Amino acid sequence: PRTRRRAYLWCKEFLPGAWRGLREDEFHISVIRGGLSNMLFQCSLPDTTATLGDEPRKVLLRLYGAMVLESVMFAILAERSLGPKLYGIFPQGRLEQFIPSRRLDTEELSLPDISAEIAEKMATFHGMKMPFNKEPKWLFGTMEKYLKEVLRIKFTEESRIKKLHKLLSYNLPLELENLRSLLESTPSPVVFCHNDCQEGNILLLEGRENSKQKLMLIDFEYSSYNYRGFDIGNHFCEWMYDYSYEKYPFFRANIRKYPTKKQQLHFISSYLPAFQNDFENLSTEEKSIIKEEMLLEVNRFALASHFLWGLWSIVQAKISSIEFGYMDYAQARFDAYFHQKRKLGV
Amino acid sequence: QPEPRTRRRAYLWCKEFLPGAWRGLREDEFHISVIRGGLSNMLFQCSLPDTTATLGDEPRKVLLRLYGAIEAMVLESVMFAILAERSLGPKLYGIFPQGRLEQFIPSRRLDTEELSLPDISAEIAEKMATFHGMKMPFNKEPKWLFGTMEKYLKEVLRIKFTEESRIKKLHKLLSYNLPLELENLRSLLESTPSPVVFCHNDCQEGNILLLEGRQKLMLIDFEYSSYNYRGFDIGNHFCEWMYDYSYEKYPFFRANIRKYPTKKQQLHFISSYLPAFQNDFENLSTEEKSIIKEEMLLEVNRFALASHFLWGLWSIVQAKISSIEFGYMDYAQARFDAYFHQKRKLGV
Ligand SMILES: C[N+](C)(C)CCOP(=O)(O)O
Ligand SMILES: C[N+](C)(C)CCOP(=O)(O)O
Repeated sequence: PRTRRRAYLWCKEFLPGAWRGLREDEFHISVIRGGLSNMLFQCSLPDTTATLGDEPRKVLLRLYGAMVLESVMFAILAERSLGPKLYGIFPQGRLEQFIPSRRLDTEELSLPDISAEIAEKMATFHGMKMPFNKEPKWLFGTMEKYLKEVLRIKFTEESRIKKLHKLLSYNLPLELENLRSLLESTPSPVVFCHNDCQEGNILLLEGRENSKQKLMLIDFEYSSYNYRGFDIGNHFCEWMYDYSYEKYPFFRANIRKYPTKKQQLHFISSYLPAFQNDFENLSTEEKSIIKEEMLLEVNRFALASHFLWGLWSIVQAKISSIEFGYMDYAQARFDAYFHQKRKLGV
Repeated sequence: QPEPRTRRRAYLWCKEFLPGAWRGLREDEFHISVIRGGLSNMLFQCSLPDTTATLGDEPRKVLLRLYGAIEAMVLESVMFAILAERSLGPKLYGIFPQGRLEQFIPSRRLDTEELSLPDISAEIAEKMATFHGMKMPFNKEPKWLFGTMEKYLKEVLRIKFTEESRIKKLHKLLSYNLPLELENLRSLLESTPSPVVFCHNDCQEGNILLLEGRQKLMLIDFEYSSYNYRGFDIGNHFCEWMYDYSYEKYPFFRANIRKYPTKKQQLHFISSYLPAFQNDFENLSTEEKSIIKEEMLLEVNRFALASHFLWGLWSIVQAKISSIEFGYMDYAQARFDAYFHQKRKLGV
C-alpha cells in the first residue's frame, strides 16, 4: 500500500483464473509487519469474486531488502513440500502460497514440545544436499563484508555518531580475529544451514495444532552451508530477543531468557537422534560425552550470532527502509557478546 | 578435447560444489574435455581419475554448462532446479552466476535425420505435450515471442561490422525491411488461435537425449523456455528437420529445405501430441478429430514463420557477440530464405 501497483500487475500476469484480467480497482493489498530484512504483503481477490479452479483467493508478495540462491532455494523447498508453494518469481521478489498459521512468539521457543520440534526440523534440514558451495565461507565472509561497511559509515545525528563511536571503541576488527581463532579451532560439521531460525521464521500451522508436526520453517534468505554450531547457537540467542515490541526501539533484549544448560540439553536431545541415525544406539556414557562437546560447540558459535547480527544491524541503520532501532539492537548484540564471552572465559 | 588454459575455473568449481573425492582432488588429477555441439552455451565433461575411488554418494563425472552471452538468469536456474526435483531433467549439483554443474546422463544427442523416424517423432510429441501441460512460476502472458524479436531487432539495427564481407551480408538482410516485416508477421499471428502453454522454445535434435539401455528420450536445455504460443514450439521443431549443426566445415551447418516434414509426417506427430495433451481426445468423433488436426496443421505452419524470423535475428546478434565457431551470418540468411519460402507456400 504505497502507490506501487506493480503488485497488481505481478499478480495479474503470474496467477491463473480470476487473477488474469482482474481490474486494478478490485485489487486488495496490505502490508505485514515483522521482518527486518524484507517487505511482505498480502494480496487477495474480493470476497465476492470466487472462481472455480486450483487457484488461490489469497497470496503473499515478498520483496528483497538490499537474487538466484534464495530463488532456487525457495523453489527446491517448495518442490519437496518443505515450504510454501511458489506461484511467481522475478528478480525483485516472489509470489508465494499463503499458509493458514501464525508466527511463534519469543516466549514459545522455550516450550518443551515446540523446542523439541524445532530441533528435529533443524536436524533434518541440516541433512539436505543443496547445489551450493560446500565450503563454510559464509560466516566470516559475511562478517568481513559487513565490517568493511561499518568501518566506512558515518552519521550526521549526534546521538548516532556517539552510538557508532561506542561500538567502534571495542576495536571490532581485532575482536573479529579473536573470534576467528576461537571458532576455527572448535569442531563443528559443515551442513546446509537455516541462518536465521527465529520465532518470526517459524509458523504454527493451524489444524496441525496438536500431535511434533505442528511447525514449518520458512524464510531461507540467509541460508548456506555453514558450521552447524552457528545454526543452533543463533537459535539459542533468539530466546533473548522479542521483535514485537510496539514502541521504540521495537525490540526487547532479555539476557536471562537464554536457555539453561538443561534447556539446551533437552533441545540437543531431540536434535541428535534426528541428525545422526546411530546416536540412540550409543551407550548413555558415549551419548553424554557427545552432548557435552556439543554444548561447548554451540555456545562458542553463539558468540558469532551476536557479532554477525550486531554488524548487520549497523549496516542496516544506513540502508534499511524498515522502522526498527538498528543501532540500539547492535549494542544489545554486543552487550550479550561480551557478557557471554566472560562466562565462557574464551 | 582439452579445454583452454583456464580448465582452472572448472577445477575450482568442481572442488567447491561437489562432495567426497572432489574435495581432496588436486588440479593435476583433474580430467576435463570440451563438448562441441551447442550454439549458445559452452559445455564440458569433468571427471575424477579412474584410479580415484569415491567416498560414497558423489558422481564420478559431471557436466559443466557455461552461459553464453544471451532476469532470465533467475528463470533459467529455477527452471533447471524444478525439473531436476521432478525428474524431468538431470540433477543439479552446482549453481553459480556463470553457469552450473549437472548430472552427466549416459546417452547421446539425436541426429538431424533421426527426427523423422516415426517412433522418435511420436515420443518427442508425447514429451512436448506433457511439458506443455505443466504449471510454472513464470509470467503467463505470451510476451516472449515478440518481446524477444523486438529485442534482437533493436540490437540488429544498432550493430556495425568491421569486416567487409559481413558488411555486405548484413546490408542484404536489412534490405528486407525487417521492422516492417515483423509487423506483417505480428498481424498474421494475431488472428491465429493458439493455446498459451509452457514452451521449451528450442526443441532441436541437440537438446534431445537418446538414453542408454533403452520412453527412449529426454528433453533437455530449457534456456529459452517460457510461456508462449503452442504453435511456435511445434512449428520450431518442424523447422529443425531442415537444419544440421554437425557439419564440420564452414559454415558448420547444412540447410536442406526438402527435409521439412510432409503433411503425412506432420499429421503423425500431432496424432501423438494430441491424445497426450487433451484428455478427451481419442474418445472424440472421427469428424471432430480431423477438424482439430487440420486446424492444428495451419496453426503450426504459420508459427513456423516466427521460428525463421526469431532465429534469423538471434543469429545476426550472435555474429557480433558470440565466441563459438559458427557461420552465424550464413545461418541468418538461410533462415530468412526459408521464411519467404514458407510465406509463399502458405499463400500469405
Ligand atoms: C532478526 N535478525 C537480526 C536475527 C535477523 C534479520 O531479521 P529477519 O530477516 O529474520 O527479520
Ligand atoms: C539452434 N538454434 C539456432 C535454433 C537455437 C540456438 O542454439 P542452441 O542454443 O539450441 O544450441
